[PDB]
Amino acid sequence: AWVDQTPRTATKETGESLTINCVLRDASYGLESTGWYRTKLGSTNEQTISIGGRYVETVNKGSKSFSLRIRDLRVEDSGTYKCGAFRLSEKGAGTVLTVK
Repeated sequence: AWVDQTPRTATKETGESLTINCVLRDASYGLESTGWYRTKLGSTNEQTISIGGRYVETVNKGSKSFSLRIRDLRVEDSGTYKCGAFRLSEKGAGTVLTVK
């Protein structure tokens, strides 16, 4: 299978928002758990994102689509975002977000 993450690059600016879009492709099973991971520009440590507030996730299992809008972008938010589809992860290749 694979996850189809989009866009592969977003240089947004501060105050703006970002919607990353994932879809579970060519997979015989449906969509179950989902998950997002920042890698803060600075470190190699990939860290789970905890959905709430500025980050708002929308899941359409059925179309195997899921999505994260990050509202009110800060400079602190620049980094590489990956989504995860679980039933074994399988992960999109990420969005290199660059802010301000």
